[PDB]
Amino acid sequence: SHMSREEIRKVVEEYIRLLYTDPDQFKKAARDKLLSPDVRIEIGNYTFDSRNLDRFLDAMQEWASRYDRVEIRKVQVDGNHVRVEIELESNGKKWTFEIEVEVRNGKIKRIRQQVDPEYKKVVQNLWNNT
Repeated sequence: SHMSREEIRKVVEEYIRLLYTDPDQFKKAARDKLLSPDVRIEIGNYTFDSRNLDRFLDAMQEWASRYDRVEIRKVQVDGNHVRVEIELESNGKKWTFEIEVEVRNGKIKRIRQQVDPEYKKVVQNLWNNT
């Protein structure tokens, strides 16, 4: 049973809400409900997995306060392959967080994000420090 665009949007919105309102629940839910034990998160050339998740999810909790507005701009489903684009804004600056996801057993098994050239050092530091 795969999910519709609307069902995916509802899940994404709830996790965003948790990130802002109860970040400790965000982290517990992300690791217990949302992400598969074997999850692989491929951010550019850098792979994050369960070994990284405690510190990776903490980093998301802190990064979230950087933005004034967060909105889902695109959800596209194709069987168990999902694409989500989220727009993040702060004072006229706009970032686009775009991810491709594979779902197994109702959980995320793979996440893939591309990274532009000026963000590689950020991701490398995260990989060496989660």
